[PDB]
Amino acid sequence: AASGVATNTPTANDEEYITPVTIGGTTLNLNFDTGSADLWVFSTELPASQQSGHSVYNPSATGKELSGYTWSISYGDGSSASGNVFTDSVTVGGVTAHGQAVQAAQQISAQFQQDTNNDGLLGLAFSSINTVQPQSQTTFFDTVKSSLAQPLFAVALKHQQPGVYDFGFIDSSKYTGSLTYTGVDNSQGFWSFNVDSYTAGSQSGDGFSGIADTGTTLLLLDDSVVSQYYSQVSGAQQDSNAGGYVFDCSTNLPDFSVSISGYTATVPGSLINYGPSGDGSTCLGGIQSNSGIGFSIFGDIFLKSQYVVFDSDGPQLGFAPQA
Amino acid sequence: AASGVATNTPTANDEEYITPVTIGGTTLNLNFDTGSADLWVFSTELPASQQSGHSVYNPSATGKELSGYTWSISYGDGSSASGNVFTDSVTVGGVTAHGQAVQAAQQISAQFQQDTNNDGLLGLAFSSINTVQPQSQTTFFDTVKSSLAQPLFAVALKHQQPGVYDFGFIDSSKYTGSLTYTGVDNSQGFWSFNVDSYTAGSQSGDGFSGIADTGTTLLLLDDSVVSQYYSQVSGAQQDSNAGGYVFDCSTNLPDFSVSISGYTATVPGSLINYGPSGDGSTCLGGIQSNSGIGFSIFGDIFLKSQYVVFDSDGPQLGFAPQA
Ligand SMILES: COC(=O)[C@H](Cc1ccccc1)OP(=O)([O-])[C@@H]1Cc2ccc3cccc(c3c2)CC(=O)N[C@@H](C(C)C)C(=O)N1
Ligand SMILES: COC(=O)[C@H](Cc1ccccc1)OP(=O)([O-])[C@@H]1Cc2ccc3cccc(c3c2)CC(=O)N[C@@H](C(C)C)C(=O)N1
Ligand SMILES: *[C@H]1O[C@H](CO)[C@@H](O)[C@H](O)[C@@H]1O
Ligand SMILES: *[C@H]1O[C@H](CO)[C@@H](O)[C@H](O)[C@@H]1O
Ligand SMILES: *[C@H]1O[C@H](CO)[C@@H](O)[C@H](O)[C@@H]1O
Ligand SMILES: *[C@H]1O[C@H](CO)[C@@H](O)[C@H](O)[C@@H]1O
Repeated sequence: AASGVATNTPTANDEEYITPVTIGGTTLNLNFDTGSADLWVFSTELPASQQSGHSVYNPSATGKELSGYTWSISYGDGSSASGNVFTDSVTVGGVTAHGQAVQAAQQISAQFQQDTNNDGLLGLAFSSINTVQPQSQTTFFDTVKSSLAQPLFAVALKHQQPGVYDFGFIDSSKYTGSLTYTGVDNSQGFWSFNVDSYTAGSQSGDGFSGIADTGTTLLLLDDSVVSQYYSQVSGAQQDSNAGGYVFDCSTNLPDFSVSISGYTATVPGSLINYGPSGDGSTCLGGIQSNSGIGFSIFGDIFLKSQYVVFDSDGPQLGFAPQA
Repeated sequence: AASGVATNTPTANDEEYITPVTIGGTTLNLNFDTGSADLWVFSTELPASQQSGHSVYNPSATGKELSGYTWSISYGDGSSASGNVFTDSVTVGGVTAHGQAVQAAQQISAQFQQDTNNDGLLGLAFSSINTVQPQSQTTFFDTVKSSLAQPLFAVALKHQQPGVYDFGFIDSSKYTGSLTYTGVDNSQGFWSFNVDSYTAGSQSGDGFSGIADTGTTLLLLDDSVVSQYYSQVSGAQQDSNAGGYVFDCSTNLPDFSVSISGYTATVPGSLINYGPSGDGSTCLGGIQSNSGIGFSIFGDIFLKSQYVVFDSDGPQLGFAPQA
C-alpha cells in the first residue's frame, strides 16, 4: 500500500503554502488547495514573458494531449486561468499518479502573472467540481486514493515553519489527544462541515457551516461575527489599503473558538494577528468578512491551530490541536 | 399543475433556434441548450457598445443580487462569457420560475459580440454542471420541475419552420407511432445515451455513446464514421473555409441511422445537406468531426428528424419520428 509525506512551506506572512510536485520529471512548487479541484500549472504554452521566474511544465516532452479538452477556472478573489489538458505522471511525497490529468495554462490573470511564489495549484476538493470540459477529470487524491493504505490525507500547516501533508496515513505525533470527527457535506464539492456554536472573546453565538480550505489565507466569517470580534479589540478600524480590519501590532487579541461535534477548536489570539498590514505600522487581522456568501471559509489562520484529517470514507473531517 | 409550450424559430440555415423568455418583465430571445446548465443573458453591465442590437436585462430594476457570487463558462467552440448573479422571475411558455438564478453578463467573447440573433442562452442540461460559484444554481427546468404536471420537457426542432419546446407534457400529435425510451447517464451532467449500432448509407458499424444537444448545430461524430459517410458522396472534399466536408448542392446524400434500444432513428439525407457552404457554390454537410473527444454530439441536424422527450424520471430519453 502507498503512503507519503509532502513537506509544505509558508511564504512571507504565511500568505500561502507551497509544496514540490514532480510532473513528467520536472519539479514545480504548487499551492495545495482543498477549496478547488483542478491541478493546473504554468507551462510552455504561456507567452515567454509570463514564464519568467517560474518552473514550467513542457507538455510536448512527456504528456499525452486530450484532444478537444479545455479548462477554465475563476477563484473567489476574481483571478482566473485557462488552457488545455494532458495526462502525465505526477508525484507528490513519493506517491505517483500515473495518467493524472494536468491542466496546462494558456492564459492567466494578473494576480498569477505577479506571484512568483508558485507555479500553479493542486486541487484537493471533491472531483465533482473539476472544471475540465467536456468531461471532468479526477484530482490527484481521487486518482491515487484506491492505492493508499487509507483513503485520506491530513494536514498540519504552521506559522513560519515547515509543515506537512500526510497522504494515506495519520501521524499521531502531529497532534495532542485523540481526533474528533464530524460529517462532511460534499454536495457543492467542498469539505463542508457544521459548527454548533462559536465564541469570539467574551461573546458566544449560534452555529453555521463552513469549508476547510487550505487555499484561502484568512478565516472569513459573517459580517456580524467579524463586528463582534473586533468590537473587543481596542483601536481596531477598517483600512481598505490593508484589506480589512487592522489594529496596533502590540494589541492583545481574544481567542476565537468553534464547537464541532463536542470538540472545541480554539484559534489562539496570537495566531489571529496575521502580520504587518503593509500600510503604516498596523497589523492586519486574521479574521475578515466573507462578503455575505452565506457560509464561512476556514482558511490558513484556522488550520494553523489544528491537525486536520480529510477522510473520503463518510466522508468526514477529523480535528485535534496541533502538537 | 403547470405546463406550457414555448415556440422556437430557426435563424438562417437553422444555425440556431431562438425562443422568447421574459425575465423581470423584459422579453429576450434566448438559445435553449440541452448541452449546458447556465441561464445567462446580455445585461446593462456590458459596455454600451456591446449592448447594441440586443434586448438586455437590467438587474437593478427587478433582480436580487447574490453578493460574492460569479459565473464563467466556456463552450466547445472556444467562446466564453462571465459575470455576476441575480435572482428574478423567469417565464417560458407561460410557466414562471420565481427566484430563478439569472447570470448577468459582464464580459463576452467575440463570437457573442457578433451574433445579434440571440440575447443569451438558457441551459437545460443537468444542474450539476452549472458554473455559478461558490455554490451552483438550478436550471430553469430543475427550478420548476416539481410544479409541472410531469417532470419532463420535449422538443421538436424543424427545418425552416417554427417548432416547439413542450414543458410538463407530451404532445402526441408531434410524432408518428409510439415513443421508444432509453436510459440516460447523467454522470457528466449531459443527456447522454447509448446507440447499439449505426448505418451510414451502405456501411454499418458498432455502437457508441452521445449526447442530445440542442445547442450544437451539426451532428458531430467520430472521424472514422465521418470518413465512411463522405466516401459515399461523390465529389465530397474538406474545405477549411467552410469548416468541413462540402459537396455539390445537387448531390444525393445517403441516409444516416442509429439503433437505440430497438428503435431505428433515421436522419434522411435531405436533412444532412446543411445549406450553402458560403465558399463558392458548394453546400456544407450536416455531419462533421467531433475532434476526437470520444463521444458523439447529436445536434440540431439529428434533432430535426425526431420528437425527443427529456424525462427527469430515470432519467431517460424518448424518441419517435416527427410527424
Ligand atoms: C473556485 O473556488 C474558490 O475560489 C475556492 C472557494 C470559493 C469560491 C468562490 C468564492 C469564494 C470561495 O477558493 P480557493 O480555491 O481556496 C481560492 C484559492 C486562491 C486562488 C487564487 C489566489 C490569488 C490571490 C490570493 C489568494 C488566492 C487564493 C488568497 C486567497 O485567500 N484568496 C481567496 C479569496 C476567497 C480571498 C481565494 O480565492 N481562494
Ligand atoms: C460547455 O459545454 C458545451 O460547450 C456543450 C458540450 C461540449 C463541451 C465541450 C466540448 C464540446 C461540447 O456544448 P453546447 O452547450 O451545445 C455549445 C453551445 C454553443 C455556444 C456558443 C456558440 C457560439 C458559436 C456557434 C455555436 C455555439 C454553440 C454553434 C455550435 O454548434 N457550437 C458547438 C461546438 C461544439 C461546435 C458548441 O459550442 N456548442
Ligand atoms: C506510509 O504508509 C505505508 C503503508 O503502511 C508505508 O509503506 C510507508 O512507508 C509510509 O509509512
Ligand atoms: C518534507 O521535508 C521535511 C523536512 O524538510 C520532513 O520532515 C518531512 O517528513 C518531509 O520529508
Ligand atoms: C399543459 O398541461 C397542464 C396540466 O394538465 C394544463 O393545465 C395546461 O393548460 C397545458 O395543457
Ligand atoms: C408558439 O407559437 C406557435 C405559433 O406562433 C404556436 O403554435 C405554439 O403553440 C406556441 O404558441
